Amino acid sequence: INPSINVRPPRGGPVDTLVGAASDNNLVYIGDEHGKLFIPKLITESAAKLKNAGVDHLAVEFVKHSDGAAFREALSDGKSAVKHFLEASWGRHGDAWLDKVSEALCSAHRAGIYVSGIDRKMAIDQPKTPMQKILYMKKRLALNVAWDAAATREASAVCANKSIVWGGAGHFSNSKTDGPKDMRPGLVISFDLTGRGSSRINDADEHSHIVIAGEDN
Ligand SMILES: [Cl-]
Ligand SMILES: [Cl-]
Ligand SMILES: [Cl-]
Ligand SMILES: [Cl-]
Ligand SMILES: [K+]
Repeated sequence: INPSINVRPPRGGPVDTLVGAASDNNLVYIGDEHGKLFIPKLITESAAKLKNAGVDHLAVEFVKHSDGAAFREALSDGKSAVKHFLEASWGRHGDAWLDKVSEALCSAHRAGIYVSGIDRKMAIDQPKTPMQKILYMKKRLALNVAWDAAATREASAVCANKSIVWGGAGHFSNSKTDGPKDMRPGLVISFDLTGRGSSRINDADEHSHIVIAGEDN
């Protein structure tokens, strides 16, 4: 694997593992499972420690890069403003989850982390047939190159030491060797919400480097 991706065996707890992964890498990808409360809660609890570890930038799928100005206004108005701003595109995945996502963005912001958007508009119909489901995901993954360009631009705009990119885990598959396709090499995190396993290095597949054990809703 790319020597810039440093894979350290998880340091116990969920917070300790995430901070340790950011401490060991200039770029970490958090593979989101939309609707799962554990992931945004984890980021909220890690915000201050991540900042201290050198994380100055958090680039998120939930905001379109083109809406940066409007989002920064919401981020200052507070959690309630961020939720209303994200609802149009992201409320579909649950009120509680959208609330926790908003809390995580706010907690990162007030911890001194620059929060910016990576997403780009792209309309696709709901997939019903087997082939539509496949084409839909392939089309979505075509945005990786643009997600990466937006995350790069905004990291540089604030001279970030380390950055985290937070987006749908499907975009970070087959990332073991060189990180996500059409994106910069980085440590990719996935989540095991079965409550069985523990945080670990991923050996089942090459869709992430480490798996953080969490709780399902
Ligand atoms: Cl844009
Ligand atoms: Cl608040
Ligand atoms: Cl089609
Ligand atoms: Cl997706
Ligand atoms: K890559």
